[PDB]
Amino acid sequence: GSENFQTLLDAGLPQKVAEKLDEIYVAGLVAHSDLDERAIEALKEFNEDGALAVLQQFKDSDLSHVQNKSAFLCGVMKTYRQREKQGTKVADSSKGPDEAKIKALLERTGYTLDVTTG
Repeated sequence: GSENFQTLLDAGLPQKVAEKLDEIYVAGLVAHSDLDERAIEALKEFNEDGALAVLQQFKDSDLSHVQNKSAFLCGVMKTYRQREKQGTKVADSSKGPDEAKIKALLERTGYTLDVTTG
């Protein structure tokens, strides 16, 4: 991993967040200090899902010649909340399809003259 794994654990944030953050600091996706104190502060008070949401998109952001990764990260945190609570803006984003598998239910059969069986 990277040295920045352990700061997160001590800054207030759970392991389950840092486990999904270390990857970013190893992929070549950041320059270790690609963020600023202001982007840290808005990344102390989150819930369990919160940071995971923000870290996800950030791994797939258009970063190739960004000048300020902090602006990007302090952006995405202010949209995902729309699927979390009534505490954000109407911003755009593109997640959570249609579609839903059964996976918990079962079928039936009843051979009789009244039923469209095979």
